[PDB]
Amino acid sequence: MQRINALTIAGTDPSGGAGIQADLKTFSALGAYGCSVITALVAENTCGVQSVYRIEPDFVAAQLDSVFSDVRIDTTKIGMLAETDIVEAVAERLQRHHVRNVVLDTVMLLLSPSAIETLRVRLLPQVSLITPNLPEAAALLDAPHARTEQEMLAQGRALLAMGCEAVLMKGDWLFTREGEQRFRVNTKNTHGTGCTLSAALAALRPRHRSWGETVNEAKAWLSAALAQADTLEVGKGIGPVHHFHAWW
Amino acid sequence: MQRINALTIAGTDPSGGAGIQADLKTFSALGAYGCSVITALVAENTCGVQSVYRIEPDFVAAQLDSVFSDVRIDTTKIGMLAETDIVEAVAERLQRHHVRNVVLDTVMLLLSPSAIETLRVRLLPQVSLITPNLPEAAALLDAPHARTEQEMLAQGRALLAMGCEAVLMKGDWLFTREGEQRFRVNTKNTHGTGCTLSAALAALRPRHRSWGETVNEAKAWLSAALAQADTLEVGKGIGPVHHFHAWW
Repeated sequence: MQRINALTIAGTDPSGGAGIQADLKTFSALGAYGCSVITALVAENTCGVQSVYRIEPDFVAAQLDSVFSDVRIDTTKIGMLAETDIVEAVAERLQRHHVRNVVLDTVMLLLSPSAIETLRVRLLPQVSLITPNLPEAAALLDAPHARTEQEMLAQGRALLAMGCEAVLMKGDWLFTREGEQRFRVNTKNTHGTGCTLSAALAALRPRHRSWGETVNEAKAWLSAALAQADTLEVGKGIGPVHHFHAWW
Repeated sequence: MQRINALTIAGTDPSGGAGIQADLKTFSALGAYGCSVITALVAENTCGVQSVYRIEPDFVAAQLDSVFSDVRIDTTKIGMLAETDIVEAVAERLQRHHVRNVVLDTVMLLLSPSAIETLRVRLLPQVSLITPNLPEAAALLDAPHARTEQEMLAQGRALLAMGCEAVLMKGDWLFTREGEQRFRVNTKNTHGTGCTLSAALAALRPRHRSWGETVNEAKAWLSAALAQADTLEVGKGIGPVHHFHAWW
């Protein structure tokens, strides 16, 4: 297989189940060399977040430069952005280096109205695939939570018009200019699922013909990771999936 | 195989070849769930270091607490410590949680005389295995660079007396209370070799009877990683080894 370098721009999880830790494990497990720009540090746990430590947007930019000025990046996954200046810094470097295959996860359960505003205007026109759930989609569109399937489909299409090449609305429906495509969990250890799925979609995209195929393989792989989550021995709270279920 | 959780306490490398990025990949490639406490951030490259961003020792401690208060750690690798307060914070948590199988790499090419002083007094008595090269060993002992084999053996033994359970002097000689044991590179892409070897020794220790056996398997694995370093496509400078040579 051809060599693919994948980059993750996100926050950290010391317990190793989410954040760039999860992104990097996923890249690794799916045959991609991993790079990582840290946007924020967090003392995180399997029992929750203890505290967040912010990083100067300027150093995030410096990190972005160290990577893009030296390593060819074939796919990129974006997680926690934290604030307006970070969003701007990321969007700016993405544009400058013509970064393709950008998968944007929607970590905003939080971001200021200013940060969100910047995200939709500066970042969205640069993402290949965005992966929000219902609450996040409404927030990105500043619209009411989708009540029915039609409203949900309308939001998916609205996000495309905003610049996204594709949208994966998590209930799952995949949106593309072409049309829509429709897509269980038996474990409580689901910590980092969101980070992992978006990382998987990023790592696998270059190995497929379309988003439909990569979305299909990504979900199959994730289900397998969740199906092995209980065999791990980490934490007293909600454990992480098992990224290396296929290896050990 | 029994589940083993490995922790790395070190700095970062956005280009993914060294730091916790390398430690985490190595843990993953060797069958261990990885955790990571970040001691310092650095805009690093395959062409060198662009800049260093320091983290408050208090947040390093907070990170240590998020991990030790929730995840059972079976092995630990220590890299960049940066300053006195970080060294102290790490030593203190190591002692409090009776952390075993501590592999201490010697990242000091730099540390203030105060930091080094704190390291030998507070940290050394807690490490299972230290892995310095000649220049680093002399610095830790505040002694002249070893001129001959005898002087080198003397330094190894001196470091044991200082509290280290074992010493791996990289020229390689392994030192233990029992005695000594003696242990090529055909690639230019050696970025992160030091981080990788110490991470490998940490991840493999629990799967072996003694340090001699784990040192033997760790080196075999590393040589294989270096022998595949050229098949990767990252950077314009000195590339990293291929941590996943055995998988893809």
